[PDB]
Amino acid sequence: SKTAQKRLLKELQQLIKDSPPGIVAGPKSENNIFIWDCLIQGPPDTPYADGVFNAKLEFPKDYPLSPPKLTFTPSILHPNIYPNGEVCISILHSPGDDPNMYELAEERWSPVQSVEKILLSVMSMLSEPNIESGANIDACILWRDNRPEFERQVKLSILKSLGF
Repeated sequence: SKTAQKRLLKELQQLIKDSPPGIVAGPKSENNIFIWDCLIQGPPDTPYADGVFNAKLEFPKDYPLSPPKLTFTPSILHPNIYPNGEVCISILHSPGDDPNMYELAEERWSPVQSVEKILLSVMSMLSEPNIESGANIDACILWRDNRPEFERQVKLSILKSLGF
């Protein structure tokens, strides 16, 4: 918990100076560093391009051993996002039982991963859904089968949210 704090401080300090394009994240209080707020803008050529989404990132006491919990406050339409708003991707997961297999490397969560690696994963996620870690059934069979409707659907909500 005190080790997790020394850790979160560097990543935070590092992010603020070399902040990834289209993303701003950080805590509200100088003391509660275990809860961050995010503002992720949809990447360029994705049906999200125009939208801007709010997300909450919650870190456990044993960070970086255990991953944080990313959750888009107002849940959006995506096969890798549960209806409650919780983001499900392999980077936010434990290696498993036999972490030595050639796969894991990049994909699973381990102390070699940064929060930036996560935000970066979230970005390509909005561009490239990973059906292996599908968290929303409908969003999955919609994106898979009738994609034009999916992109139509996702773009309607972005419009609506703009006070339209």
